[PDB]
Amino acid sequence: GKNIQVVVRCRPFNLAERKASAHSIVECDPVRKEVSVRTGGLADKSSRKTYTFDMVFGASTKQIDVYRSVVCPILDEVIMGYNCTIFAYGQTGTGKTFTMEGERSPNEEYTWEEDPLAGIIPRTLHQIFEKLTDNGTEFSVKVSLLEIYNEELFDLLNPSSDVSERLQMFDDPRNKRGVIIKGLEEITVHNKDEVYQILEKGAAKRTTAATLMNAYSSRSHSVFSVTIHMKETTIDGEELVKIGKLNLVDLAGSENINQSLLTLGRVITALVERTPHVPYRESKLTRILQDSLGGRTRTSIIATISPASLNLEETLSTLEYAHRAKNILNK
Ligand SMILES: Nc1ncnc2c1ncn2[C@@H]1O[C@H](COP(=O)(O)OP(=O)(O)O)[C@@H](O)[C@H]1O
Ligand SMILES: CCOC(=O)C1=C(C)NC(=S)N[C@H]1c1cccc(O)c1
Ligand SMILES: [Mg+2]
Repeated sequence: GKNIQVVVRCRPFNLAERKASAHSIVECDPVRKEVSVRTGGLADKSSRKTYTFDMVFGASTKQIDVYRSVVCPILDEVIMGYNCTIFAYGQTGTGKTFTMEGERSPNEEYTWEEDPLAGIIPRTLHQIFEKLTDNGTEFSVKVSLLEIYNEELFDLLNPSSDVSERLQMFDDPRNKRGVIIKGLEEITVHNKDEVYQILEKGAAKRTTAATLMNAYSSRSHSVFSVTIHMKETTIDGEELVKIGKLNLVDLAGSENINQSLLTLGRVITALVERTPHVPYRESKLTRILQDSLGGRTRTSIIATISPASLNLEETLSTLEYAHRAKNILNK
């Protein structure tokens, strides 16, 4: 029906890299949707590997650029009453969290609503209220933040429990491409002015998780879901009741223990090789997101890479992985 769309985003060099006068081994050509990597040698003469994707974003790409080109189109589909998922995949330190969540500009220069460093999640929540409050639509927004570490599930938005309490997952007797996560809390976001504090609470609880679990920020998978219940009444009088859900997934670092990460790779292989048996059941992540992998959910993957020569091997691994994913078909 529809191939999973894959986009690549290369981050810029940081301070420590700039001062060292580092030479980028990555060249991005958005118009041609290609990414080229210097696999050995220098700029005078050398070999390179090139890959074509659905979209390519170089180091000069700002958060708003990513939102306008990839997220906006997807959010519109969600608002039409469909389900969508966006994965962030890549080596630790390449920008998965920066892309999915973003961060705050230093010294309280901007409000969260205007911060140029804000990522996909905050921009999406803000825009949902902007677009639906604008037109004549009755709506409700609910969010949840589920995280997976060592194949255990945690609810990062429940203010009544601590990160030591794991959640139980069961098969949904009703629908077969889904599961039931007992205890997972869904928080109602009444208005745009309740967004930041809800996101902050999740961030604070995540800090306690990092203290209890080793390399939590690198080894955990985060699934932020936003569900929108709408009752739209056209200027003529017809009412259209629809429900849309968007899953924003920040995957564990791909650098080479993580059953969900290993299984995701195996699921993709089975899907692209057209193998009858797809191992969805082998991990919590793939059971939870089964409909996003060869299912009926519109899925996109943002593969993040580094431009530093020090990360050549992992950069190539990420590109090869992302290129293969382009052949997965959903409906
Ligand atoms: N596109 C980008 N533009 C500017 N800085 C970035 C970008 N991507 C990542 N960074 C910076 O690079 C570092 C890597 O961040 P992070 O998002 O945490 O990576 P990851 O989640 O993949 O481990 C951070 O200090 C972040 O601010
Ligand atoms: C305490 C600092 O928090 C953050 O930067 C963010 C949090 C909690 N949660 C998400 S999803 N993204 C970050 C965020 C939220 C709003 C505006 C921004 O520019 C960055
Ligand atoms: Mg991260």
